[PDB]
Amino acid sequence: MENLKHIITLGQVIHKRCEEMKYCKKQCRRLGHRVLGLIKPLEMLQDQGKRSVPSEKLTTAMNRFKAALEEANGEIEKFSNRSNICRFLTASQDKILFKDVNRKLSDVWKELSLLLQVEQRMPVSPISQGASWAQEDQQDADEDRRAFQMLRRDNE
Repeated sequence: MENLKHIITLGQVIHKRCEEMKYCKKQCRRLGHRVLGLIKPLEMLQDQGKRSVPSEKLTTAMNRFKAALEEANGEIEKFSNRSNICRFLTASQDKILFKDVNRKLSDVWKELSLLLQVEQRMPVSPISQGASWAQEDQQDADEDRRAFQMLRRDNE
């Protein structure tokens, strides 16, 4: 459907433009990991034929997801300068670029996968669930923000 297709479009574009980040590699890979694991299932469901009957839950679910991906799109478009990333990073108390934004991706996905497997009966989770993603961003962006500032590893 329309709003769902906007999530899919945002997703593929997000992954694509995110791959310009030579700094914040693991957060670029983690954003890519999530986004691809999100869009591909719902694409294959849209492909086989997604039933035209969006409940209050399904409307809000696709709107929350779209909006979350709209945030992610705006962030990488703003992170088109890696020097700009470092400018906010050296002041950023959290060690995650997409802390807020990608937290929305985590929440709306876990809630999606729930309402899907319960009422739609559709057990879409080619990854885990989406709740454990709090630990994912924690450890991986801890390492990668540290790997931004202390990047001597990829220097001979």
